[PDB]
Amino acid sequence: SMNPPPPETSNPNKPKRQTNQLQYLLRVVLKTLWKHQFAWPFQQPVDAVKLNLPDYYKIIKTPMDMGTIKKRLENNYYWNAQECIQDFNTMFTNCYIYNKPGDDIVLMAEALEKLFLQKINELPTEE
Ligand SMILES: COc1ccc2c(c1)C(c1ccc(Cl)cc1)=N[C@@H](CC(=O)N1CCC(N(C)C)CC1)c1nnc(C)n1-2
Repeated sequence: SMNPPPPETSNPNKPKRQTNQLQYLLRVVLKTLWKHQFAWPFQQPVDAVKLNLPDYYKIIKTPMDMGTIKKRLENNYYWNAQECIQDFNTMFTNCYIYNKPGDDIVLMAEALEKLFLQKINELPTEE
């Protein structure tokens, strides 16, 4: 029933880059999803205490959210685009694992995921 520490957004030991693909993930992909009418449940870690979800972190062992992704992109946490794409996919999958088909929160995740897929289809070739 308590909240865990949030995912890591800072680790000096971890080697970093700023590739053209990572810049597209911030300027196009994250920005498009963040401004959407359905973004709000996904803009910060799940607060299992205030939402009264005492089983959330029993079921979900790899939590992820767009607040964490935004910080990772803005503070240059990643080496490559695949690491960041994996974080978005983990966020959607967690929502579908915890909830039921047709729930409001699932419809919201599906709308954001459709846009994610349309933008990643045009990921530029790495320069
Ligand atoms: C800050 O508010 C949040 C954050 C994360 C959420 C949720 C809400 C919203 C939420 C629900 C409806 C609408 Cl319209 C919008 C959101 N859902 C939660 C899930 C949720 O509360 N329950 C209600 C109680 C249920 N019993 C235990 C069976 C489980 C599902 C959630 N799941 N992933 C994320 C992200 N989320």
